[PDB]
Amino acid sequence: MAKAAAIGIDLGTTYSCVGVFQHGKVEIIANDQGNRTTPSYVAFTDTERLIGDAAKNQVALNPQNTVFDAKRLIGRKFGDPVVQSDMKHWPFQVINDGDKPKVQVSYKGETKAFYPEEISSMVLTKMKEIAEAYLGYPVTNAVITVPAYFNDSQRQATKDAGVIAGLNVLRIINEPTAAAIAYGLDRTGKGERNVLIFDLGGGTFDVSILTIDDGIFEVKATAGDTHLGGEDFDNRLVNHFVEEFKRKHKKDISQNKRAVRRLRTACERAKRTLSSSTQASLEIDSLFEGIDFYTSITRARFEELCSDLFRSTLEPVEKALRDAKLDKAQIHDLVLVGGSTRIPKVQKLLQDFFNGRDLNKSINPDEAVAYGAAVQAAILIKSTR
Ligand SMILES: Nc1ncnc2c1nc(Cl)n2[C@@H]1O[C@H](CO)[C@@H](O)[C@H]1O
Repeated sequence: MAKAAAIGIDLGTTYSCVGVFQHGKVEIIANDQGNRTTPSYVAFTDTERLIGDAAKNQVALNPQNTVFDAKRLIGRKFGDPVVQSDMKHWPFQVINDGDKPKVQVSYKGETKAFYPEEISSMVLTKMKEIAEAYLGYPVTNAVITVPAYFNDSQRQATKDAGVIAGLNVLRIINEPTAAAIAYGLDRTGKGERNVLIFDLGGGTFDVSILTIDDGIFEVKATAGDTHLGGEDFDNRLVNHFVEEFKRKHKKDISQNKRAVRRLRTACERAKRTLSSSTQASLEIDSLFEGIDFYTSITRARFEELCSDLFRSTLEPVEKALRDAKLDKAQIHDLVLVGGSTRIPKVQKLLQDFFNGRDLNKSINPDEAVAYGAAVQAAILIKSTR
């Protein structure tokens, strides 16, 4: 029953996703708000601890006690140049506990400090409770995914987050391996198969080249930009609308934190509409000084605004091909991962770079990793009996 059940968890930098393989199919489990993905946010308030959508919804009112990006800190030393560089951009406090970073917050009126694995364990506990509410019984066995470039220290701290959360971690698998499992690319029989995973998320870009030889996976190359994602395209829309507001009303809104945040959430929503429509509308009542902001943007203008950012995604693809020592024609499959790969211009640029080749994109790109993890978790739990 519960002991024969296993879930797959995509523990992402900005969003997390949980799936279960039962009765021959994968089910991506919706949270209590009906969303198939949950923000990787933990808010500490005067009365409670919030996780997910509720934590993300109050980030404006409580920025110092809302933790996110814990995945950027997990398994790292305080002195690491990555940690020191990132700390300058977070509104929450990061402290040094014996060369290990801790996040310091105010919770129920008291100062508390948490290790990144403790923060990630709270997100994992939420994912476990989402699966438990869907199944009707507690599930404890899980497959958790990590980026392919995570070292042994980062993988061990992720397994520890899983232990703190009450999960029996069956295996820590690479995100591009889970994505290739989702598409059944390890079941093509005999012969080495070269797979390229194009992973464009909310805050990170990853390119992975895998070789699948008789079910055995091998990472040939990893390339990317740890500071490129969907939130950069949103900010390009924000800057455009701030300048458009200035041309129509002769008023600068950039300093008004509430006006910029409302504009940012609306731009994110409009960016998603531009993936299936050639135009999107912004309807913001009383944006600044009682002025309504009712405008529209074409997909063409959006593509112009992000043009340099979209084109920059092909340099790590070229870099991963050279590191892997493979030419384009040697890649058998192209897999899309991350919500931002839904952007039509991104798909067109990648397809043209691979000489008009078809892309694997039938599985919701923000769900493909949890999908494959859920498949692996089902196989692993069956072999355990
Ligand atoms: N339809 C979409 N068109 C464009 N971007 C999208 C879309 N859906 C999501 Cl999610 N994202 C973005 O993907 C990230 C999460 O994986 C977020 O940046 C989200 O906006």
